[PDB]
Amino acid sequence: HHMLIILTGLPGVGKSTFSKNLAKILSKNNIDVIVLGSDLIRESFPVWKEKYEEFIKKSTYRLIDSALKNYWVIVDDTNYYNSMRRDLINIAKKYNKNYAIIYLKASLDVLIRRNIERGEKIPNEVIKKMYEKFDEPGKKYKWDEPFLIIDTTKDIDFNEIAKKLIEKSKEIPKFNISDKIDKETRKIVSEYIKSKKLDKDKIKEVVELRKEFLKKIKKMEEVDADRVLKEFKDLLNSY
Amino acid sequence: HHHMLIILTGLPGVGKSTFSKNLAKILSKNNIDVIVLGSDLIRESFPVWKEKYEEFIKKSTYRLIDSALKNYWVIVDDTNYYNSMRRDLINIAKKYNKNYAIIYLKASLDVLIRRNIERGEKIPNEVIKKMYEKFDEPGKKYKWDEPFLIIDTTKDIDFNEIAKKLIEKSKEIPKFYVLEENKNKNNNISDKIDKETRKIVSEYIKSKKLDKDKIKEVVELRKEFLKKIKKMEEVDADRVLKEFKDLLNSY
RNA sequence: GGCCGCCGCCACCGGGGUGGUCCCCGGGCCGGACGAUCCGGCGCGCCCCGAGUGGGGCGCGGGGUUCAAUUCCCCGCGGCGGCCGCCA
RNA sequence: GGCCGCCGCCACCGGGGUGGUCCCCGGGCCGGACUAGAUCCGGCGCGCCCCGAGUGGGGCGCGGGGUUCAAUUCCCCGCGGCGGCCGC
Ligand SMILES: Nc1ncnc2c1ncn2[C@@H]1O[C@H](COP(=O)(O)OP(=O)(O)NP(=O)(O)O)[C@@H](O)[C@H]1O
Ligand SMILES: Nc1ncnc2c1ncn2[C@@H]1O[C@H](COP(=O)(O)OP(=O)(O)NP(=O)(O)O)[C@@H](O)[C@H]1O
Ligand SMILES: [Mg+2]
Ligand SMILES: [Mg+2]
Repeated sequence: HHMLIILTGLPGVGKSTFSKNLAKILSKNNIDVIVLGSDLIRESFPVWKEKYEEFIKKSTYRLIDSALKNYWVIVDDTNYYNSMRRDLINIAKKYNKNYAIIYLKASLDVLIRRNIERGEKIPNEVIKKMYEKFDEPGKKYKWDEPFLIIDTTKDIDFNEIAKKLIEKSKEIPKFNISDKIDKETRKIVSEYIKSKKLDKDKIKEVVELRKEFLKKIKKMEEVDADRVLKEFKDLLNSY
Repeated sequence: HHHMLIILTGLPGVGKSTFSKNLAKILSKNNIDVIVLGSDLIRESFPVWKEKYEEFIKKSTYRLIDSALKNYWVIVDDTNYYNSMRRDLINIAKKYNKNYAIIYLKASLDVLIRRNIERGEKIPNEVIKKMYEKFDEPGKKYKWDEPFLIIDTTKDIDFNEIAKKLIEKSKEIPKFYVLEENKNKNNNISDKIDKETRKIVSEYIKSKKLDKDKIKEVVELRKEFLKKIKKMEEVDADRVLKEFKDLLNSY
């Protein structure tokens, strides 16, 4: 069967590169897989503007959503907030597909390094900040626990990852009358105990009086709430 | 004014993507919200190509353009080899009553092969030659397919001029749904007088076997009569038609 | 490219009407008498008279019905919508 | 990361309800009835104590404290399990 693979990690950690390589190995193992991320649409605009984010976010989600109907989808996005990963998981749940969160990690050193090597189009200060605010996968919710944690400073074994993911895709993602009688007879008993201030010994009789009464009732086939309750009220009035 | 759909068309390696980015940049400096979209966005998200992904690719790409045109100028960076493809892109713009301009980019087979080689010949040169050979320039069969601009991408391109021309055109009223404006009509009484005076004129022409000359006077006699009547406020159909019959009788 | 539905082929543009040589409503422009207003008009082609660069005549894809076709009928070309085919 | 919360601590398991000494629902298992069946009847955990020392019977308790005539329920603390919204 097929699944939703959710990457998470800071800008420059290697999400996009890891995505392409993962997809390529999967393709060799005979799987139809597509790589999606908010960046596809975000970079389609010639400049950045806060006001495009809504459309960017909505459109990326529609593509992911429509793609998971027929293909494995690798979501290549920073996904720094747990609520963002929750949102992606809701798509998998909706289609009853399995999902795996893959957390790519790297020291802040490497991150700043790589960011400089890219023209620091994202200011290093913002990178530092994001590293601090990042939501550690699984620290808050079991559903957020990373299927794998990848160290992008060391070599990566895609065949092994593929193998594990393929196995995971084969798992099963699972994700009147009577009570009325009990409820109400309980109310009546409390009403009665109040109106007569019975003693410790006489209340116990009333309790037992109700147990015996209820037990007898669950024996008869035809039972009408209102009529049974009336029978109970008068049983107490003459006891 | 408002926003429009810019449709690019031209063979692989002609420079569509490069032209797209530059045009999008200039438009942006000119205060326009524009996005660049093409089937490649989705096609290259797959690690391999398979003909069965194409339906999805097409469905996905059109949905994006469609939803984006509600809010932004859309530049479509796709080969758009066939007119029916450009037609489908126009129907999106008609769906939202937005202007559109087909921009046709060309270059000699000479440059296309060279550039195709410099790209590792992912597309066999043979295919490039053939595509180039069978390609029908836009506008050769349909008027709605006539390019707004034809750009030689081997020559210098002036993006400010183009941007300028594009902005002007966005400020025009599309000839899409000006075909449903069923109004500016006269009240039933007026139209009833037009219709009836027309039949009376015909009845009269018959009863007196007029010649081409004498008929023209009757026609002008009707024109002058209706003109005068639409100047009065209170008009009774039956009364007016009698006045017209008599006007003809003492002619 | 094929099938079906519908519309255009009256001529500044849009819409509408119509067996009257077109007409109506809104928009545009030109001319004229008087500058608003009012009155006349508007494309293309062929011919003719004129001699000055104007006036007039015939025509508007083909054919039919008819005194008369923009209108009705058959065919041709084109538009729009629907459905199929095409789509390195 | 912030704010908040749900579930269990009634006792085969899971879900639900409930100030009445617990109950309802689904599943499971044990014993009996049953010319493999199904249905019907009875029942189910841990701890300490007692008669018997019989694969038997009875008693009391169910993390601690509080409100109570009565707590599975409600408040507070404890242990174990899990989530929501928002941070965009
Ligand atoms: N596994 C790796 N080891 C070392 N360098 C890497 C590795 N993966 C990627 N890089 C380099 O790190 C830089 C950024 O890689 P990239 O995959 O674009 O990160 P990203 O997380 O997708 N970035 P962003 O899209 O901005 O969040 C480039 O120089 C990559 O070549
Ligand atoms: N105006 C230009 N002058 C010189 N080279 C150009 C020009 N435009 C594009 N190129 C180059 O031609 C090659 C392809 O350009 P590109 O804009 O990607 O063409 P394309 O039509 O988008 N190709 P494709 O996506 O395969 O249909 C690259 O080397 C471009 O830099
Ligand atoms: Mg990336
Ligand atoms: Mg391109």
